[PDB]
This record gives sequence, structure tokens and C-alpha cells, in this order.
Amino acid sequence: GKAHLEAQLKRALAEEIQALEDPRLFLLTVEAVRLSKDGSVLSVYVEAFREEEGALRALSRAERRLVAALARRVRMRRLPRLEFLPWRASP
Repeated sequence: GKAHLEAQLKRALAEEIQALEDPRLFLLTVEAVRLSKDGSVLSVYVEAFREEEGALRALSRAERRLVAALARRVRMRRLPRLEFLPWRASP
């Protein structure tokens, strides 16, 4: 189901973000993810160490490379696009 795919995507994305070198992402962690009803978009809730806005911009800028990274490890015909939000916003 949905909950299981979200767990796989969360662990996968947390690892792919850790693989990025952007200093704005230092010590950033992924608190949760939520996929849209149809799987079109994955909302990713993160906890930034400093300058939360800067971390969100860094992830947003890396969105295409991150989706490419997910496509290499998750089996989905079309991977969801990513929306990055502050951890306080998680459902």
C-alpha cells in the first residue's frame, strides 16, 4: 500500500540527500514524506540544522537529480516529483 511505498521513498531520499554535497544540507534530516493520492507528488518534510529556507532551496534545486537517484532504486513507472517542506508542516 501507500504507507509501505512512503517508507521506502523516505529511507531512499534520506540517503540520496546525505549523498549531496551542498553545505546548506549539512545535518539535515528527513522527518517524513507523504505521497499524493495518485502518486504524482511526494511531499518531503525536513529538519534543517540552520537556515531552513536555504536548505529548502538547496533541495528544490536538486529536485531533478534526486528524482533521477530515486528512479535508480525504486520500482515505479513514473517517479513522483518532490515538494520540500519544513518539518513543522508534516501531517
